[PDB]
Amino acid sequence: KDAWEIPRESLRLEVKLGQGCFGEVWMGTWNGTTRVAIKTLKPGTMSPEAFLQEAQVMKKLRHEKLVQLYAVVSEEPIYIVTEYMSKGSLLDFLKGETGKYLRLPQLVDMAAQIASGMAYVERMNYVHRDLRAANILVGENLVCKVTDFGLARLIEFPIKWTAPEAALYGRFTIKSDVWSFGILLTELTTKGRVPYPGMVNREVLDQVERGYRMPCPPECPESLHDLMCQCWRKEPEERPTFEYLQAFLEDYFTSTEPQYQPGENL
Ligand SMILES: COc1cc(Nc2c(C#N)cnc3cc(OCCCN4CCN(C)CC4)c(OC)cc23)c(Cl)cc1Cl
Repeated sequence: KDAWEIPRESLRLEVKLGQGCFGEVWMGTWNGTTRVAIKTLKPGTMSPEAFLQEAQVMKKLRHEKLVQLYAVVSEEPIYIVTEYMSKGSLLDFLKGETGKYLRLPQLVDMAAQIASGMAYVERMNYVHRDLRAANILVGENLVCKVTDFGLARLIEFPIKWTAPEAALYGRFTIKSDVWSFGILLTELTTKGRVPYPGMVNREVLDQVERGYRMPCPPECPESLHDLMCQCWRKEPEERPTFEYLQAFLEDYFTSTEPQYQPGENL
């Protein structure tokens, strides 16, 4: 036990949110004062370690653009508590009612916060391993955060989002992370479409390894799709840092596309 543990009776579960073969996720209150999100366990389903060693990683990380780990409880019902992100994943947010109103500036800006959260991950010497719209959460005012560190390791699998070297040879790096980021940019520019439309896993891996790359999304600026291609370089070390990515996105409409004019969708 560490100073991350709270009583169960501190809490209270209310409205369900998702289910799983891991447990489930609720809106809660904390000590009567704090809307939280609680992630329960189905007591025998996962290890004690397994369900939580994702959140040892969440103790050693702390950034505005990552989701805030609040507390843990470690006898079943076993829980982990976090800040409540009001709009759920970015995937849903992008497919939902509001998605179609989003244009480049809100999208580039969301990519920015994310890049920023990862750029911190980057300098904390870590890799996330499952980066994609659906592991990003949204709050109000278009605030995006990275979460789902359930595979996040210190540097001593969904292939569409995964880097080649990482899928074939288990070579995960912050640079493999950059690869996903680049796919995530295409989610953001398509308003949530699945990568490699009409292609199946083995088709992706085969074509990706042949050097195919997703082409420019409709209405997306070539400068934006170039950045993506930089992220998908066959050579991970030649792939840009997230700190490069963070600043390039933040300064996007001034330094790169000062002449951006809104279109039908973007
Ligand atoms: C607590 O522990 C963990 C929780 C999570 N997942 C979440 C975190 C976190 N973190 C924070 N906030 C969340 C809010 C959610 O729902 C919001 C309501 C959805 N709607 C959108 C549409 N409109 C119209 C109604 C509202 C949600 O379920 C979709 C999951 C959340 C992860 Cl991934 C890992 C750990 Cl360890």
